Amino acid sequence: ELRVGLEESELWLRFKELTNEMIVTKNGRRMFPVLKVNVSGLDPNAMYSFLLDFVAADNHRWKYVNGEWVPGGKPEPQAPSCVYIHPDSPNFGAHWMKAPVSFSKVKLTNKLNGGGQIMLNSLHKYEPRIHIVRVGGPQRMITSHCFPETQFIAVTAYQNEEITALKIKYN
Ligand SMILES: CC(C)N1CCN(C(=O)c2cccs2)CC1
Repeated sequence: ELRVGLEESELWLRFKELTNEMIVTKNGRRMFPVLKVNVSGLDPNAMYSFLLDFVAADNHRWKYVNGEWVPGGKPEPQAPSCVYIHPDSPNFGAHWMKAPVSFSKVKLTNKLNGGGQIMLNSLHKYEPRIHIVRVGGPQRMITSHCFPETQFIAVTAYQNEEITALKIKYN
């Protein structure tokens, strides 16, 4: 059985219990913490690409009001985010299972941009998601996994100083 697990969930849960925020810039900002995934149960000899996208967790705009995050009243449909290909893709099952798959080079932006960067809506809440795509073989297959622990609101600057402090303490 293909098992997908979150590396350093202890640290993510510190961020989650304060409401995590991720900076987005015109040029794109790398994530901290970085999404690292533990993968077992692949065919060491089969070929796979690892894909990362961000699901809008709800249809609302959020705002930091009197030291607390609160959803707007006026939901709108949120089109799904573009997908980021892990730069080691495509690769053998063995490659992916020998160490945590680290999405350290993904950059989050608020502007439609050349390429690489993933555009998110500022003040929307996001749930990171990966797709493991078996490629090259005859039988294409996809396995998807969500990481609730890694939820965040996309912000152009930190609102909760407790988050600012955690980001620095653990970088
Ligand atoms: C030209 C460049 C953008 N390539 C597109 C395909 N790609 C993959 O690893 C994928 C395979 C199956 C689904 S995605 C990365 C390399």
